[PDB]
Amino acid sequence: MNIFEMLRIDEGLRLKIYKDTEGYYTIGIGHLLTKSPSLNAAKSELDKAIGRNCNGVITKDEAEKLFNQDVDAAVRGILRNAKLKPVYDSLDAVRRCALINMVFQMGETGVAGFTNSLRMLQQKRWDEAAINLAKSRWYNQTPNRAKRVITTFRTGTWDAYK
Ligand SMILES: [Cl-]
Ligand SMILES: [Cl-]
Repeated sequence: MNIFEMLRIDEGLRLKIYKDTEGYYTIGIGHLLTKSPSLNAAKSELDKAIGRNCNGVITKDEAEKLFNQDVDAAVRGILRNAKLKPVYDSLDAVRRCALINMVFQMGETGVAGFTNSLRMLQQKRWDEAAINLAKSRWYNQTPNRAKRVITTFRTGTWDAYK
């Protein structure tokens, strides 16, 4: 299993504009378009993004190309963040996937906010971190996806995804 197959399971694929769990305008593999209420402000973002007139609908390829971009962006933002970088560096290969997962979903600023959890992950206190991570809006809103991610950090295996 790898980072792409993991996110594809957590986010799903959709070829038509839709609203995310928070109510935002999204498309493809969890690509957020706009936090704006307007379907028009969404269609326009979408055309800029693809380089064509989409009229709210894209192909598989287009969907995957956006996904490639977003994963890369997520990885580079982690390596550029003074708070994230060190954590990532301290982690093994699986766990590293788990942090990329939170970052793709919640943004760098967001995860950079889990000060305590970050500190415990760095210290390799797995069980403690799993417990602290659950005390968050994140976990309360998307509990099953949170659980999957959290098990990945606790265990270091891909069990929750198999
Ligand atoms: Cl809480
Ligand atoms: Cl969920």
